[PDB]
Amino acid sequence: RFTQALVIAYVIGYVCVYNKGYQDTDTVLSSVTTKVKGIALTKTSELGERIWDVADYIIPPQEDGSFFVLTNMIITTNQTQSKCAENPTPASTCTSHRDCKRGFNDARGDGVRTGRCVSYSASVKTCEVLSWCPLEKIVDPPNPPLLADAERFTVLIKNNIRYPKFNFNKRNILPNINSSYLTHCVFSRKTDPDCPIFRLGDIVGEAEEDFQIMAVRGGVMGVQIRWDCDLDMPQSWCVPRYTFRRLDNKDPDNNVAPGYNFRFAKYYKNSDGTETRTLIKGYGIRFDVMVFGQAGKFNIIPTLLNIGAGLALLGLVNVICDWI
Amino acid sequence: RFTQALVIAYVIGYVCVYNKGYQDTDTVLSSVTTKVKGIALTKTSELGERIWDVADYIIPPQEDGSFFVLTNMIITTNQTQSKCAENPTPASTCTSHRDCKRGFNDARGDGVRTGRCVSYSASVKTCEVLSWCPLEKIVDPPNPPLLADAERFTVLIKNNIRYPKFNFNKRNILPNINSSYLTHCVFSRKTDPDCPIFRLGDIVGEAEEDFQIMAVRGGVMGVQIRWDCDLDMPQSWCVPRYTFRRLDNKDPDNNVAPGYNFRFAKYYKNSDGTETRTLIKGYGIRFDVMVFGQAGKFNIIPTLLNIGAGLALLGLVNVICDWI
Amino acid sequence: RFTQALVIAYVIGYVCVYNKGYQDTDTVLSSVTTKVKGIALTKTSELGERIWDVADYIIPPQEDGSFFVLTNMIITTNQTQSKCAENPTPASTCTSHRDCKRGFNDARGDGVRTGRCVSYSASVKTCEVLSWCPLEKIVDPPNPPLLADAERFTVLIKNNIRYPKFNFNKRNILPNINSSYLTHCVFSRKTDPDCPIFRLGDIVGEAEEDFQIMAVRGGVMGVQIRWDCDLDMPQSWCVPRYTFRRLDNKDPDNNVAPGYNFRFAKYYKNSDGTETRTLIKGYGIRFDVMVFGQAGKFNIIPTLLNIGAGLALLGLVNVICDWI
Ligand SMILES: *[C@@H]1O[C@H](CO)[C@@H](O[C@@H]2O[C@H](CO)[C@@H](O[C@@H]3O[C@H](CO[C@H]4O[C@H](CO)[C@@H](O)[C@H](O)[C@@H]4O)[C@@H](O)[C@H](O[C@H]4O[C@H](CO)[C@@H](O)[C@H](O[C@H]5O[C@H](CO)[C@@H](O)[C@H](O)[C@@H]5O)[C@@H]4O)[C@@H]3O)[C@H](O)[C@H]2NC(C)=O)[C@H](O)[C@H]1NC(C)=O
Ligand SMILES: *[C@@H]1O[C@H](CO)[C@@H](O[C@@H]2O[C@H](CO)[C@@H](O[C@@H]3O[C@H](CO[C@H]4O[C@H](CO)[C@@H](O)[C@H](O)[C@@H]4O)[C@@H](O)[C@H](O[C@H]4O[C@H](CO)[C@@H](O)[C@H](O[C@H]5O[C@H](CO)[C@@H](O)[C@H](O)[C@@H]5O)[C@@H]4O)[C@@H]3O)[C@H](O)[C@H]2NC(C)=O)[C@H](O)[C@H]1NC(C)=O
Ligand SMILES: *[C@@H]1O[C@H](CO)[C@@H](O[C@@H]2O[C@H](CO)[C@@H](O[C@@H]3O[C@H](CO[C@H]4O[C@H](CO)[C@@H](O)[C@H](O)[C@@H]4O)[C@@H](O)[C@H](O[C@H]4O[C@H](CO)[C@@H](O)[C@H](O[C@H]5O[C@H](CO)[C@@H](O)[C@H](O)[C@@H]5O)[C@@H]4O)[C@@H]3O)[C@H](O)[C@H]2NC(C)=O)[C@H](O)[C@H]1NC(C)=O
Ligand SMILES: Nc1ccn([C@@H]2O[C@H](COP(=O)(O)OP(=O)(O)OP(=O)(O)O)[C@@H](O)[C@H]2O)c(=O)n1
Ligand SMILES: Nc1ccn([C@@H]2O[C@H](COP(=O)(O)OP(=O)(O)OP(=O)(O)O)[C@@H](O)[C@H]2O)c(=O)n1
Ligand SMILES: Nc1ccn([C@@H]2O[C@H](COP(=O)(O)OP(=O)(O)OP(=O)(O)O)[C@@H](O)[C@H]2O)c(=O)n1
Ligand SMILES: *[C@@H]1O[C@H](CO)[C@@H](O)[C@H](O)[C@H]1NC(C)=O
Ligand SMILES: *[C@@H]1O[C@H](CO)[C@@H](O)[C@H](O)[C@H]1NC(C)=O
Ligand SMILES: *[C@@H]1O[C@H](CO)[C@@H](O)[C@H](O)[C@H]1NC(C)=O
Repeated sequence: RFTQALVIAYVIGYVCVYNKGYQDTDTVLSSVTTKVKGIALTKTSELGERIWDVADYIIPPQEDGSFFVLTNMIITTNQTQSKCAENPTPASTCTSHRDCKRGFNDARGDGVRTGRCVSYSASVKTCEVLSWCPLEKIVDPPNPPLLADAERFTVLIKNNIRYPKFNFNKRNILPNINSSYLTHCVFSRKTDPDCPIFRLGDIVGEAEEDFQIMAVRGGVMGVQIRWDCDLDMPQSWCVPRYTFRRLDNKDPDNNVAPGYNFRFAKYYKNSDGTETRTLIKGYGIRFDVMVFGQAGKFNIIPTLLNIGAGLALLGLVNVICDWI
Repeated sequence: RFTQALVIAYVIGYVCVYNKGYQDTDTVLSSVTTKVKGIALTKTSELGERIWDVADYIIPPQEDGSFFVLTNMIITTNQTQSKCAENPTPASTCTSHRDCKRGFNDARGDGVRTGRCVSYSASVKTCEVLSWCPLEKIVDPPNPPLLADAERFTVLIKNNIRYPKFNFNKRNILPNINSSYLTHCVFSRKTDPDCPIFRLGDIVGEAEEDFQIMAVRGGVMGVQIRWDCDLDMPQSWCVPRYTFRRLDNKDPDNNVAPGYNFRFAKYYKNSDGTETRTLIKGYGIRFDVMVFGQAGKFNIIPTLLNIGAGLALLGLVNVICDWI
Repeated sequence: RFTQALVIAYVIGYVCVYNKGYQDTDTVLSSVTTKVKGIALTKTSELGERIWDVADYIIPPQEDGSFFVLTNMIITTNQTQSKCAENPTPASTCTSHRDCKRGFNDARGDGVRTGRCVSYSASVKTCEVLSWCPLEKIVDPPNPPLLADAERFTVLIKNNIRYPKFNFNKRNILPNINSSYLTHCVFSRKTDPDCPIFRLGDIVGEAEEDFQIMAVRGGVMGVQIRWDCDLDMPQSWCVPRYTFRRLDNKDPDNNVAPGYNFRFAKYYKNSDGTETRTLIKGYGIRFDVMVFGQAGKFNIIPTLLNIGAGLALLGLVNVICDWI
């Protein structure tokens, strides 16, 4: 009786009202494109004073729902295919030419051995390798990071979503928005929530991380765009909701393999027409854009069905009162 | 009685026959690779007459189940790290050197201020910035699009699918197909449905869009490959089905942030051995290849189970006739 | 009675114990980054002796949960925008200048026709096209593959997973691992299962494929990282499990469109400051990193619920004994 009343207020309140069992349900199809904007300034020894724009710091220039911003670098310039001393390690160091077998090439060595034992320094000797030479120096990445200015960059996240079942199509560039707004706006929770242009700093900040620490060794940042919509409500809700979360760094007590980095090169022909190359070991933050969402709308079918499934339990309450 | 007959013809006709409840069900594992083929010809002022092949128009040259074809460009050549006037805006324009604070660098400005107010034109003056100079001119992208010839390009979409539960493996390159066929064929609904090489024009066309309009500002095109298979039927069905849909452009009344474009650069060392750079703001169509599918096959287990679940409702019909 | 005992030992043994119906269930959120390491050596006619490092063989240098390693190439150097004979085909060959309509450009031709019929050889004549010239020669890719040394490369697969429902975060770089270990280790089943650095050779090998065959025409390799965890057990299990599978090559009887390859270019300005280009048709193996997993943990709610659903069937056994 109070059991009846409980499970009857349950198959209406819980499952019909609260769990939206009067609704058909579809899940989102999404597409995103991104654009980063900004300049960073570096002074190092020696490129002189250097500026990095979007075509300098986004590697590759286009990905599907992901973007990588360069933050720190170690740059080795004027490399050519030639011979040089390996960088000194237990594995590399040597006393005589005998220590170095010609042709020996192991995954963690600087190249293919000549092999000759040659001076790496005044003090140390090392196997001579055929490689892109000079080798990249062995150093920690700059702190503060070279590309620190990246914190002030902005990224337009453009997102088209569709809900096939409902013939529903929307963009995260909302109808109350227009071109001029995008000429100025930068997303803020308080004053500009509808601006789909985010300061990178703000993204990692809102995830409770510090851009200028992260930009040293790099990392991975998630951007979740959630479109959860009641289409029984007007089409004016069904707006996306952004949340930001740092994706790497699972056991932060660890100094083991921190951050994100990769090597890439730029190639040139010099005077003689022999390839010379610039190698960059870049650190940066990969930004993963992930889109989710579910749209309900009223249909009688799952309502009836859910009610039918509801009475089956609601009566079996009073049935199991006796049936034990 | 007619209620019985109705819900009994239901647990056979609806759920056992029509809804394939006699079947185990697995979902597809897929892998795709793509290849674009074609040349486009441009004449502009002034590169001279120029040809663009696959290595020119596909950025980057390889992605996982996505490919981007360049369609329109704005090209700024001979850039060097140097000083120049910002492009004139409310934000950039100035009267005195005082208007420009040295070092000021905002995300939407052309570079880092010197700062000096310098002539942009006869009429206007603008903050001098340290940047890649000259700056990209401010213009609309060419209509007709530079790379219009891209409409005639072809793309081989190669797709390997597998169904783990059924030990089932197939390719969208069908057994009735062979090498010569691929030497000539281009996919058509009527004469060549089994040719997995598609004219780009035909893809966007079949989605009811116009290539030569889209190629102006760019866009995103979906290609859905659906493998839905009854493996009780011979392995000769279980063929993929292609449908094409334009992914961006949710509220087409909008002039706000239309299409798809990105900036990318090519780098050179000049005589003096100082980096000079070509910058392209490219527009194009990203093609997203999306693969789905479900394979059923006969198993007794879910058949029995579904029947058992069927009688429970079929009898409870006659039970709720009285039980109200 | 033995029916009762059977279906009661079933709703405990099968569904409560074996199917873990006492458990809440969440599925994995994952992020991966990768790093390839190694040098390959080539001798060909004629680049001289050549070394390929990570920045040479990984195209593009960064992808999201995928990496492509170059294995074989066909390299055409010193290309310029200029006129040359098309490569001889039924489509290309000709007798008179009339055979070649100026401006004719079809997707499978080498360029835009001048059109002039010009000597391709002593024996054959072919339409002159405006193209990047000389054209890439028509040949099979080298066997053995140029980049065979790639078999010995290593790849660090770094994987961060999270389970939102359980506030659970882990990395595939396990707590019992540290920096030095990564300085030396290479994953083996027997001696080094916890080393997340894999020899490429071993990956394709363990999938029962032969690296030096695959590296000729290229291919697609899957790497599945499965995190399936009982969090009722200590956090010390909940380790990932790696399995490797070749993704392409569905109907291996086929010589039709085998492997994986793409064209890409490197651009240079020569003396005169006219663009010259190197074109590579590269073959290689794309490595797809795919992460899955499910975590259960004890909650009373689905336990009670499952038991309630269990008695409904357990009694209806004895009910349908009579009710037929
Ligand atoms: C293009 O799209 C834009 C974004 O949707 C539009 O901007 C929006 O425009 C409306 C008005 O056009 C803004 O409305 C607000 O109204 C409040 C009260 O206004 C009242 O003032 C009158 C005085 O004469 C009075 O008679 C009436 O009562 C009238 O209604 C204002 O107080 C309010 O100002 C502030 O409001 C928010 C703070 O809570 C904040 O969102 C606003 O931020 C905006 O301005 C600052 C700079 O001024 C920037 O930092 C932001 O980037 C942003 O532009 C502001 O601080 C405001 O006037 C509404 O705020 C505004 N939305 C935003 C966020 O801009 C444009 O109208 C569209 N343009 C065209 C051509 O249609
Ligand atoms: C490699 O793989 C290819 C694709 O599967 C194969 O091509 C297929 O080959 C068969 C025959 O080998 C084609 O069969 C069709 O048969 C019809 C009737 O043929 C009859 O003709 C005889 C006359 O002597 C008669 O005795 C018999 O009755 C015999 O059966 C033909 O009418 C038909 O022609 C048209 O059929 C379709 C139109 O509805 C259309 O698909 C065809 O398109 C093809 O041809 C045009 C150019 O001619 C191209 O635009 C297309 O690209 C395509 O090649 C054609 O218009 C046809 O002969 C079957 O059509 C064909 N499939 C396709 C699509 O090519 C090759 O046989 C394989 N090669 C090898 C070495 O095995
Ligand atoms: C950083 O992280 C590393 C990986 O977790 C750690 O390495 C691990 O360290 C422990 C010991 O520190 C290794 O433990 C094993 O213990 C066995 C028995 O040891 C016994 O020997 C004593 C003799 O005085 C005796 O008193 C005690 O009974 C003592 O317990 C050893 O037999 C065993 O050797 C072999 O064990 C495995 C074979 O079944 C195999 O995994 C090992 O491989 C390792 O060594 C070879 C080269 O020697 C390499 O090819 C591998 O790459 C690997 O390094 C070995 O063959 C071993 O000592 C445990 O094996 C080891 N794990 C691995 C895989 O290295 C480091 O300790 C951490 N470093 C720091 C600073 O903490
Ligand atoms: N294929 C690979 C990739 C990584 N490493 C090693 O794995 C450890 C951590 O990876 P990572 O953080 O990426 O190394 P880095 O600090 O960037 O150093 P390295 O320049 O050697 O990659 C390093 O000792 C690195 O040398 C390796 O030996 N084999
Ligand atoms: N990080 C970004 C990216 C975009 N934009 C602005 O967002 C608007 C629309 O984006 P998009 O269509 O990509 O701009 P474009 O027409 O290509 O112009 P722009 O060259 O400035 O990117 C433009 O006013 C653009 O300048 C911005 O201010 N901040
Ligand atoms: N857009 C495309 C892509 C592929 N092909 C043709 O499809 C067949 C097989 O594809 P693939 O294995 O990638 O060709 P390749 O052997 O690499 O030859 P090609 O250099 O012509 O691409 C070849 O005859 C290729 O020329 C084509 O005509 N149109
Ligand atoms: C480039 O390398 C050469 C030797 O290969 C060396 O002499 C010189 O330092 C480098 N040139 C420049 C531009 O510094
Ligand atoms: C490149 O820039 C210089 C000045 O930096 C200018 O004199 C010239 O127009 C450019 N050279 C070419 C190739 O046009
Ligand atoms: C580059 O091409 C020119 C003609 O365009 C040719 O003379 C020469 O073989 C090439 N130069 C080199 C570096 O071999």
